[PDB]
Amino acid sequence: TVRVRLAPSPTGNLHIGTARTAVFNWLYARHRGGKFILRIEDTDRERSRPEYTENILEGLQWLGLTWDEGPYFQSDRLDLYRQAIQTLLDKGLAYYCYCTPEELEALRAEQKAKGQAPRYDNRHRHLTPEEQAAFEAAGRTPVIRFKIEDDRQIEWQDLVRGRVSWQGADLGGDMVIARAAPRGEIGYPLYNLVVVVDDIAMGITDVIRGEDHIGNTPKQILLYEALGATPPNFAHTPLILNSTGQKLSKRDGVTSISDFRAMGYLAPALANYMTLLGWSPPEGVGELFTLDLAAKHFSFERINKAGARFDWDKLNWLNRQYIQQLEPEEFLAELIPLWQGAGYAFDEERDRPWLFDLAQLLQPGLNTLREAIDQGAVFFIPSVTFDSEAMAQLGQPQSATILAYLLEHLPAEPALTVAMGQQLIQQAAKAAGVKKGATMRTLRAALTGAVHGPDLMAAWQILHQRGWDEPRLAAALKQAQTTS
Ligand SMILES: N[C@@H](CCC(=O)O)C(=O)O
Repeated sequence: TVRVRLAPSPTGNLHIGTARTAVFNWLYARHRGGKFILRIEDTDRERSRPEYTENILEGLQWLGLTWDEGPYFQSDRLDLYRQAIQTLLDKGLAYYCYCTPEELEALRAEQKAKGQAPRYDNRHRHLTPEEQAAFEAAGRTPVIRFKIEDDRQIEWQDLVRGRVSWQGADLGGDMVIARAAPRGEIGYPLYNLVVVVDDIAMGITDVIRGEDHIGNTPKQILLYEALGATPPNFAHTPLILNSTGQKLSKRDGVTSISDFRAMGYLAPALANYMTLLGWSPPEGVGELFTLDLAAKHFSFERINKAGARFDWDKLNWLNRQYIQQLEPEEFLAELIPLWQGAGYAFDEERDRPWLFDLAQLLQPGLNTLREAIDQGAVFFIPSVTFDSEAMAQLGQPQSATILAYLLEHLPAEPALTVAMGQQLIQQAAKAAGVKKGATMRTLRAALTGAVHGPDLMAAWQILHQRGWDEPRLAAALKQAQTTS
């Protein structure tokens, strides 16, 4: 049974990168009929707080990225890391390093000057009780380093990358596995230690990771061996790239799942999208798929082996498709607080029939749910200001005649049929001596303040239910007349 896991640190909100990894995990586990484990790497850090854990779970659930196990919290497991490290010290596979950061910096500078590989020189591997005690009496307290063999050939068959090969000397020397603490105490366990201890304990069969952390892989492989475990398979995916081709920056633009959600993007659209960022679907599947369908066909072979540029136009293309999948009643419900938030005056209960009609109208051409604000303005703001084209349209010689006909022949009854509407345009045109196009264009100007926009008959139907076509036609007629 395949076992995979998401291991986010709640140091910030759920970002697209992490969620993308979660998608690949959920997709791979589901494909292989395995388990998806969620592990929260909650650290003593200033950054780690319960509001980011909250945001992580919320976003995963919302994206439909259901875990089968957890969340298992790192902070409950502290002693397991302590045990693992103590086992390493006892075995002499780890040791106390008393080398200060100022000492490391001088080493590193002396390395650059000499054209030597940048690394810790393993200077404290074999310290004498006397040497340790000298450091301690000067008030030093040691970190704990895990021994890495310089000449060790580390290799793995990566599920995305292929054979990946590292020398032991390429890992930067004996790595710190625990932060400073006095001898007899063990400090805060570092990432590479924690992840192997937990991956071994959680029985993880396959680790899915961003390629930006590929260098931890040979380090972790050595920890598994030292702890007597066989490492799992690794799959290193390329990161999501910019709109142009550099790193997607957390400090530049929108990356968090909660922000995309806030913007009017739907969960299934986000899911479908993140998948498309790196995974190209097989012939016959297409670009519009659920997670359940993506699971039937998911494989690491088909992962685009370089960065997927993030494209707003494609996210929008998908979101439009999901918005259209929304039931008219659910869809309207999504819109109401949006319109409410804009300060638009209406009553959910009283104004329902045309509100619904407005939803029906606006649905087919929204890229985000937020687009219903500006696209609804003409139906919620009473007065219309005429644009440069509307003003020139009403300035046409027969505009007054058209409008006055329309105004005089509007039905009192609340529902305007498409039949009654076409009758009116046809008859207003006949009165003015003009073609239907110019008539509609004059009606458009009157009702919207523009010469182009949403389906006119439907816009008029909506505005008629409000009783708003009547004062608008009157305002346009008065406008036509001021030119005359
Ligand atoms: N947070 C990193 C490393 C955690 C891990 O999967 O071990 C990533 O997923 O790219």
